[PDB]
Amino acid sequence: SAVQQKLAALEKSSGGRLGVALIDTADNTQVLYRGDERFPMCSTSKVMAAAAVLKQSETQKQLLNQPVEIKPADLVNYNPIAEKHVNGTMTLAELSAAALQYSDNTAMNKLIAQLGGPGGVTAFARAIGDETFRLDRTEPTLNTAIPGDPRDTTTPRAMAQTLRQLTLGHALGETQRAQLVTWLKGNTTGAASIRAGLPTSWTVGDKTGSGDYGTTNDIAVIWPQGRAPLVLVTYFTQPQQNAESRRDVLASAARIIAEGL
Repeated sequence: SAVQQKLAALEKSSGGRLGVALIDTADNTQVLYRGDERFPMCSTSKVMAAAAVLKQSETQKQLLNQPVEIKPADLVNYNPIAEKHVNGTMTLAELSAAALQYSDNTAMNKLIAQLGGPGGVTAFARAIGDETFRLDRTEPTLNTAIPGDPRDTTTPRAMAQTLRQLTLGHALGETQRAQLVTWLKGNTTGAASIRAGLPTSWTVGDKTGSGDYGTTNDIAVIWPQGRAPLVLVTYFTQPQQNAESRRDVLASAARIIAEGL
């Protein structure tokens, strides 16, 4: 299609490897570019950890209000919110919000611990039918994004389907789904990524990710005004370990997708 030729040209111009999956929930049509290739998830994995905790809260009704101590030893490389609460507590809801809306890496590690390790995050993916997602490491090493390394990867197709199920489907309870949507809509890190390629009038909930090898990711649910929502995953990684981030590639991919709907 025209869209796949334009995405291929964008990729060629960028020097890296681009993966895109779009689901249009109007007709359940999909647009895929490198849709079944593995990409390092980096912080887009935080969505799965937060959603796993939300699933636990369907049975443990008070779980999100549980205080969790933030100790100095818990801090890792990027902790914008947890830093503000060292030697204090944050609830699991506050940790989930921090992980999602500020990409806080300490918060992610606390979510992983609550789930019993990375295997507990992966288990949740399997339980909702995602056989592709794998979380192997904690923060910050899950962002190494080494070419060929299957650790901490998923595919665009799988992540788009999972994000659809978590936000627009019923993999979570009604209260939990609404909370996840609220959290994604309040993301603060996405302005230069998918959102920048879309009409300003559309409502977006997203989670970005970034890592080594210039890995630059964003996953989004998109609510256009007067039109069924869309799920869009954009993954991008580069051949040089120290490559700079390329959020503009994600914005451009979103813009190409948005032409034609």
